[PDB]
Parts: sequence; C-alpha cells; structure tokens
Amino acid sequence: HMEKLAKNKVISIDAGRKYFTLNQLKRIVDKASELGYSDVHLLLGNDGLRFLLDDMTITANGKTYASDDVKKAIIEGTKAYYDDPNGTALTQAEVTELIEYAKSKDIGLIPAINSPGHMDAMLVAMEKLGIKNPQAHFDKVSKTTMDLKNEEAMNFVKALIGKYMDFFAGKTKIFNFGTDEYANDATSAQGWYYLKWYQLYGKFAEYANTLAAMAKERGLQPMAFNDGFYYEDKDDVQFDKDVLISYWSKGWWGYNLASPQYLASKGYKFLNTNGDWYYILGQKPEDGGGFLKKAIENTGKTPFNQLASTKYPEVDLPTVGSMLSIWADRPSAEYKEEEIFELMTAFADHNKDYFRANYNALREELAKIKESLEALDAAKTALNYNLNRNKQAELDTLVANLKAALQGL
Ligand SMILES: [Mg+2]
Ligand SMILES: [Mg+2]
Ligand SMILES: [Mg+2]
Ligand SMILES: [Mg+2]
Ligand SMILES: [Mg+2]
Repeated sequence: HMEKLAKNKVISIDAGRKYFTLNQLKRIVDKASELGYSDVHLLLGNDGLRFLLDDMTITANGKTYASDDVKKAIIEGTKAYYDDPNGTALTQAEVTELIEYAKSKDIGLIPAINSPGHMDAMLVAMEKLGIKNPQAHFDKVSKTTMDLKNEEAMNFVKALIGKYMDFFAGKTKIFNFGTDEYANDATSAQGWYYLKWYQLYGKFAEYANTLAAMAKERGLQPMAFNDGFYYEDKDDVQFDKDVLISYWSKGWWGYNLASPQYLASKGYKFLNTNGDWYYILGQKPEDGGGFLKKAIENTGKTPFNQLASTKYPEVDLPTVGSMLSIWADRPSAEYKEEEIFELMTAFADHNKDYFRANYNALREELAKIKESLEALDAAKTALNYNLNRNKQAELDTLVANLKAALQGL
C-alpha cells in the first residue's frame, strides 16, 4: 500500500554528544537503505557541536567574527564538553559526501542543530569569542542552555544557526532546531516551570518561532521536539503551526509536557519518536531507561503509529512516520555498530509493511548495463520499485531475471 511506504522511517544518531566518522555514518546509511528506512536523522549540534562549515564567518551584534576565530572557539567548546579521542567535528566535505551518498540510496538526511538547550559547546565558544555570560542562570549557572535575555548571545546563535541552515538549504528537506530543554541542569529538571515562573516562556516561544521562520524562508521544513510546545496544554503563548513535531514523551511527574492529543488539536503533524525505542550507548538492564534489551522488545510491543502517553489504536493521531533514536548520553561509551544494526533490523522486521524491500542488489545490477536487447528491456520493465520488506523473495526473482538478461547480451 502506498500510504505505509510514503511514511518516514527514520534512524536517529546522536553525533552531537559523540563523534562518528564519515565511514561509520555511511555504514548506518547503507544499513538503513537495506532494511527499508527512508531517512537518517543526524544530530550535529547536541551538547557538543561536531560540524564545521568551510566558512564560519558570523555577523551579529554590529560586528563580524572571523571564520578561523569561530572554528577555534567551537573546537574548544566541543572539547570542553567532551574531548572525544575519535575526533571532534565533521567537515563540510564529509557532510556533503554523506548527503550525496545517502541520496544515491534513496535515503534523506535530517540534520539537527540544538538550541536553546543542549548547547554546551556553543556557550563556551561564545565565551572564547568575547560574548560574556551566554548561559542561563537559575538554581545555578547552566552549562547547557543559553540565556534568552542575553541579546549578544541570542544574536550570535541565530546567525550561527542561519549559516548552518544556509548550507542545508537545497540539500535536505528538513532541519531540526531541537528546543527540547531549558536549563534542566540548573533547575533540577524543571526548565519549563522555571520559564513560566520568571515569565520568560513567551520569550522562549519567540525564539522557537524565529527558528521556524528562518527554516521556512530558506526552504527547509522546520522540525522540533515536542517539549517546549504548548507546555501543560496551555495556549496563552502561541507557537508556529508549520513545525514538524518530533514527539517522544509527555514527560514525568512535575514535567507537564503537552499531550499528543492537544498538539494534534492545534494542527501539528508528528514524527513518532517514541521514547520506547530509545537506546543510549552502553546502557545496561540495571541502569533502567533505554537499554538495548528493552528497546528491541519495544520495537514489537509499541505499535509503529503509537505516540508516547497514548494507547494505539484507541487514540489514532496522524503521523508522517516514525523515528528510532540512538543516544550518546555519556559519549565515552563505546559505539557498537552491530547493536544499532540489530535494533534497526528489529524495528524493520516488526513493521515489514512500512519498510521497503532491499534495493541494493538491484542498483548494483543496473550499474552493469538484437533479441538480446529485447530480453534486457523486458526484465528492466518488469522491475518493481514499490515492494515492501514482506516481498524480498519477489524482488530477488526480478533482479535475477535482470541478471540473466544482462549476462546474455
Ligand atoms: Mg553557579
Ligand atoms: Mg511567560
Ligand atoms: Mg512549512
Ligand atoms: Mg524513538
Ligand atoms: Mg567508540
């Protein structure tokens, strides 16, 4: 059916907290293409900022920050969060190659540059560039979140995100600006309650609305996590309606995030990023949370269309697709490719009607191209590009016929 295959099947990789090589990411892309995924969600800004453009010149606050100054500041900020021995940041040439490599396998890339929360690297970077006190300050000075009242910091980050958006414009369909937290380290995980207390929640919305307008103007579909949108189902503060919502959870006790029902009533489309499918690198059964055993179990237990805090199909809210997420909460933990591959395969195997068939063997065979020309032409026409994961044997036969016609030219 066209509807199921039209939906997004996304694997999310936390390459913000932890470094991934181009080859590691290429191998994730190829495995995603094999299993029938449509997109790779790649966090590049998440705590650490692990992506540098060739030109990092920034214009904000009536002055310009030299490209080499910005690069050096960001590298110092990212190493300040976590000095990864595997590497610090991906280059423009590496990300450009990754986008083109993914495109050749019908895989989209969804970049994520997080703010105002989860931006440890940007905060230190701004300090090195002469921007004093960029951090939010509540129970203590945050190490993760920008102060919304600091114009100097706000103007720089907007300009910085703009430059990242300029690069992804015309290369990717979607840009994720995050907005998933506000100084949870400085509020005992009560960032939204603190924004409300200090009447700065209107200022948060203004920042999120700006980022959404920045994405749309540059031809990018705006994307954000649900956390900041219409907190506690209240609408005295309005948000941009065009944002694709990465819904992952309704929160916990004292963390009253908007329900999927309420956000759906505002007209929001969801990318189902259910927290049930979460795997944090190195997480074990005794730690609780997103360990590998539970994540693999949940790919079967939690329905593809089930939004967090809802029972499916009882509550059936329209989604554009689903996203399984890999996190690197402690980036020092070892990335084991096969663990991610097993979790990716499990999600595809439980949902064979949503995921497409493996078209890698078919692409290899087409790269190798007078009753002989009639036979080759007939097998080429017989090819079916619309087969899901349930029909691999059906596709394999069609590829085998193309092989027989090609070996008899
Ligand atoms: Mg302090
Ligand atoms: Mg307010
Ligand atoms: Mg739009
Ligand atoms: Mg998920
Ligand atoms: Mg490692």
